[PDB]
Amino acid sequence: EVCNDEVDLYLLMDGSGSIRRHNWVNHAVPLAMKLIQQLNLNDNAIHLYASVFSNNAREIIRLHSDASKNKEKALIIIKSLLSTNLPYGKTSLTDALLQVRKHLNDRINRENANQLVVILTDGIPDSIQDSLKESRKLSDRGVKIAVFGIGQGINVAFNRFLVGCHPSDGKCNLYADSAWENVKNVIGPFMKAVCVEVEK
Repeated sequence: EVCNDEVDLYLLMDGSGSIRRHNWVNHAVPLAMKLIQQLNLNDNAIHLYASVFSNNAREIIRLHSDASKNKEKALIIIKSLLSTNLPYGKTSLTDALLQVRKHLNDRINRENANQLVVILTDGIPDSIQDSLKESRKLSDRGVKIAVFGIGQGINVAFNRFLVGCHPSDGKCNLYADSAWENVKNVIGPFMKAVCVEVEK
């Protein structure tokens, strides 16, 4: 499919109280599933890491595990989110980003694979400063960061600043946003744009 390269992909998904339960069930979780359908998870291709951030970041798919490089097993884990009490709590994007940085510091990532973080969010993180501090630390290590905004509660400027684009003007391939009802129609072209840019 799309996104067929050697990439360690870290999927950070918002599961905070800012999301209505209806949107979590009908849109957020199916979106995460459709995003993964756009990936070729395999031994020599994409390796998936996934977490959901609320008050803290919960790791649901370990990097380099079986579900990490198997799409079938990954969808099962993502689908199992519906059996939890999510969504709730604050929006700790920082903690999620901190986990990614710890993975790099421990050299868990593949030495020769591109490093990509993909953030699905519907609102602002609790700390603008700390999440921006972590994102720049990552991007200084060659980690590409992509943001997928959802709904009317997002901050467009912040999302684009987190990516590394101008907060307002110019085209930004590593950023896209969408209304809740339209998320599954946008994620495809978004991932396709993200892929091409990472390969550069």
